[PDB]
Amino acid sequence: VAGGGVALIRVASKLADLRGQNEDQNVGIKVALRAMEAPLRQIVLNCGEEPSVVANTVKGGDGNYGYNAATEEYGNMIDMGILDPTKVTRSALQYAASVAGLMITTECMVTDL
Amino acid sequence: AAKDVKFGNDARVKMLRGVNVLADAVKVTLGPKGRNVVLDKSFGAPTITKDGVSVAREIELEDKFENMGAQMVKEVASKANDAAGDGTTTATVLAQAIITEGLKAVAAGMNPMDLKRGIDKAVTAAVEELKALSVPCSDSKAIAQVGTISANSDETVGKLIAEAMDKVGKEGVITVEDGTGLQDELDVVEGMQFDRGYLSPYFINKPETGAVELESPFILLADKKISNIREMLPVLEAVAKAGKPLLIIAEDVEGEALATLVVNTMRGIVKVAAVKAPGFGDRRKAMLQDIATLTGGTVISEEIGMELEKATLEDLGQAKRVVINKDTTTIIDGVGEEAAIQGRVAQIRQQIEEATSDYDREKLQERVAKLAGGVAVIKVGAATEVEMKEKKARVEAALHATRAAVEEGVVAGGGVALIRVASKLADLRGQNEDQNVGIKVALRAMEAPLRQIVLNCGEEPSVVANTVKGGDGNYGYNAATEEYGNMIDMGILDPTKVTRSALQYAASVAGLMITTECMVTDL
Amino acid sequence: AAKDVKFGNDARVKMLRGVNVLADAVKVTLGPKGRNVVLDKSFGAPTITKDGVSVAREIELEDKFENMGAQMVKEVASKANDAAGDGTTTATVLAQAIITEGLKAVAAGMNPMDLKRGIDKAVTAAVEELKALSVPCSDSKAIAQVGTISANSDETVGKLIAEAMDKVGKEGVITVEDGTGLQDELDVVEGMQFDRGYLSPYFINKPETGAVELESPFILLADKKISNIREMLPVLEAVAKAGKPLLIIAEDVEGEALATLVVNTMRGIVKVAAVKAPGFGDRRKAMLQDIATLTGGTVISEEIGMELEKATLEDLGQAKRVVINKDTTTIIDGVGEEAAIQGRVAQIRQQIEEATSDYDREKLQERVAKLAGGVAVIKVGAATEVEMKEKKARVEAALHATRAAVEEGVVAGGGVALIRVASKLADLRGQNEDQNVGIKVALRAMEAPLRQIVLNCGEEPSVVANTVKGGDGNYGYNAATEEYGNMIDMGILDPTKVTRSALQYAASVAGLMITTECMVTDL
Repeated sequence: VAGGGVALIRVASKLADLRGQNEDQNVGIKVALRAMEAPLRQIVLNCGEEPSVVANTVKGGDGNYGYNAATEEYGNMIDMGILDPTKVTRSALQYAASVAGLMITTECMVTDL
Repeated sequence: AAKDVKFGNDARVKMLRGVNVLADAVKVTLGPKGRNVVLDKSFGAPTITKDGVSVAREIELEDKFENMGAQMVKEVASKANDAAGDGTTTATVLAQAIITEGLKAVAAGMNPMDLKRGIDKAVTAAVEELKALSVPCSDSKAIAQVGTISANSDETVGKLIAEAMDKVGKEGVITVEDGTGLQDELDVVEGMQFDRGYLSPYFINKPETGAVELESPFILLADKKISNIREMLPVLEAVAKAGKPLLIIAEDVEGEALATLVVNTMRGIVKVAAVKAPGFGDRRKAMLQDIATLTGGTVISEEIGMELEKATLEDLGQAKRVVINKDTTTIIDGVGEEAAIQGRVAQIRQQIEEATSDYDREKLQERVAKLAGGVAVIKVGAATEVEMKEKKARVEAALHATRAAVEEGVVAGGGVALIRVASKLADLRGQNEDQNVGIKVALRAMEAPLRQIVLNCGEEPSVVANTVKGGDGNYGYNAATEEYGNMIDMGILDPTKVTRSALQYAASVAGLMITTECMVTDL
Repeated sequence: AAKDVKFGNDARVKMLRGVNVLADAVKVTLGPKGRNVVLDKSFGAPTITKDGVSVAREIELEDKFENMGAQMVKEVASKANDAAGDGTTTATVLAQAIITEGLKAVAAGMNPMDLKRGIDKAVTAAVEELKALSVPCSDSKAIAQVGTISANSDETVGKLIAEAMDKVGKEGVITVEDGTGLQDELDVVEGMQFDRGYLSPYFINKPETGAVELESPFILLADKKISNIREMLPVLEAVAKAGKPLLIIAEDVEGEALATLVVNTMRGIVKVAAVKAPGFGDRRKAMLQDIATLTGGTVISEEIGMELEKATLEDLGQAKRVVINKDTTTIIDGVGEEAAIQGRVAQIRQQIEEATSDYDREKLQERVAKLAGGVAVIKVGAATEVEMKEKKARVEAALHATRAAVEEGVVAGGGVALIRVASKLADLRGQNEDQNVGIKVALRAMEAPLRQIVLNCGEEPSVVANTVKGGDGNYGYNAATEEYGNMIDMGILDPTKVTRSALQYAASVAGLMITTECMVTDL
């Protein structure tokens, strides 16, 4: 899939109408879709560029349109050879959501004095 | 003590800390969504305010060095408000910005003198750019538009200003007074104004604005230098008997016995203010005459053998009111003799006709302009004393904003003009790389005001700044409505003079501070 | 200075702590089952009280920041009592509630400005709701019912109020004095009242109520601004010779020499009080005339060449008694000339007939109303001096409660009206989510008073509140009898004006405090 974090951004945009059983579930859905932009934003931030501007521009186009952080030029991620195995992207997302889900609910904590 | 002395980076971190406290306290009030600041008072309940100038006035730090940093920025930034009637908080925000990044570069090993040359260059060009971006404000339509904008969109205040300015000239002297009822009043009166402020700041009267008002004062004109009270006591006694305040216009009042007593002693018994006579040399004498005839009083000159010891009340002139400030004295209603005043104006008018040089003619007509010009008095009327007092404040504010506007124009407000001119100067360079980072330091600092304003809005300042910069002309962000658009059309603007003064003064201290290697203070 | 400066959440926790001390101390006294509070006195034995206003007056904290928080809420909440004659403790309880939850949201990252907008909206709608829930109190039957209710169900007090109001109008000036025996007395007397309080709080006389009473004082009318004692000494001497106190009604008294001596010096030698002349502009002069004729004295105007230096006793007016407070002066029995007073009233009556505008007519008749209106004096009689003094207090209280009632109606007391209007506003929303939590913050805060009241009853506040909210109309909980029912029928009500003022002022400080980013105080 397109690298540079664009695959997850395209996926997130396709899920804009996804809803759950209640408002709290809807917030959870939004939390996840928002986190899906984080990878592209951090890549840009590490470049010394502005995350929101680049994110906004990538979301503006579609398909394999993305930001090439090496050359700091927009273009077709596939044509520029910036690809990620679908397997690593999928795994990164599932393990992140898995541990995040666990953490979320902590009623009480117990530890050694 | 014995002193404590600091050098280089040590003195650097100290000043930066003192500046950050001052700037951080003051800048919270910036913008339409500015936050409040609570200033404790021993006098009673704390004061909740959004007036950045009031906050700054209260800032004093414990550490002697840090306090020096804060007092430096406070002194220069205050000059902006004095000059353009506004600009102090923006000056502080900019100063903090230039100083923060300047010192970082200095600490990175860059040459302080170069960095300052760069900062200075960027400011020179930027001021040129602001001048270009400015929109003139001359016609009465414009004058009124600016006036109402300043009076929070009050069509009546704009009208008042425009009317007063039309009836007395755009550069004429206009005062604002309490109304006698519901209707506003405007009347040109026999008066004058000269660039001479109070000799002692301790002369400040009820007007919290840093001025002094004197109702029906006795004007004392003496071209002598009064250093001792002895030869003036008789006059003071007579004035005291009249219960009326006194205005002393002398060559100069020395703080030996006169200014000493006049201040330290007259803290309630009498109301006495002192100012220097206008001009110097022979002109000083001539002008005093103009003032004398205008107020109907006579000047005491040792040349003629005049003795202040014998100065009776009839020698003293009088005016309905007199307002003195940091660097100006305005005689609002001289009790002079109409014909006498007209006689002098004519006498000087003749002198101008028989002048033998440009310099003579110029100064001669500047004098007739003062006498023959008069003062336009605005009387703010309203339905209730509260409304009247509130509107009056608005008129005073709008009047200053407008005068500044007629002088140098108007520019996109909301911190947009500064971020605009900065986006243009992206290719500016200097004699060398240090000078270059100096230039960049200033340019980035020019974005501080808008970013602060957007910060108080709970919005992302780097996003709005990025957007405003990408635009062109007077296109900016309206923090009031929180929408982008044409700042001028949206009626969001500042007199080009305040934005200019703010930037220049801010760069001034920032430069001095960046090129300071040693600080000395008591232990 | 050297100052101590705090920003954001640091200043937040500080103010919250100062507010919690003040509110928790004062709120223990809330409701029929309110607890006592012991206030130490160096003067002797401690005072045991349930008067929340007295407790608040004693609250000062050691920490400069926390004390700022407490003094802020105290200042605003006190305005409620001043405005509606009650509401201070409720104002404090509400303020604490809004501030507590508001700051939590702020600390949670919500936008302070939005939160305040939300709070402000809920209060606007809520006040509308209270206005709707209100029951008018105009007919003498109603006036008496409210009066007795306020006088702890004393039919006689209600009668007195209703009688006085009927004999002088519902918005007429009514005073309460000691009786001459067993029977109550009521007599309208030549008098007047204007909205002008004492210039210096240090003028407070024996009346612990924060007022000043002057028996047979000499009224001094001068439209000049008296800043120095010099030109007034002769008068003061003459007044002193008379042994009678003095009331100075001038344009304004400046704290240079006059107000300085009048207070700092006259701490026992004489009884002098000073207040500003009513109105401004030309009206200020006219009104002074009314007061002059009313008291039989003459006004000293520089315009006419009047000199205070020559102001003899015959120029001074006189009245049987004068009562001045924070923002009002009441001339109880002017020694004026009946015919003269009638002459003026007629003269002004004529002016009204020949008025050329609504504004002129309005103000003109406001003046005749004052002169032709008079003062209704209630003389509280009883069997014993103790009873007389106790009943008198009740009459004074009931009088204020009733006046507030005629002005804006009455609503379910016991903290039920606020919890009522709140239950209605459950669907209210704003421009955004922050604004929404702002709205919720206010609505939840509206339950604080009732919950406190029920807390002091040893009952479960969340159960009672839940029940009262589930009901409708004036259905609530009677904490006296500890049973539910119709508050109005149970005679448990508050003037809609106090509930309104309490909520508005409470939301005012809560808003300011929630949008405060920096606090400055001396180290």
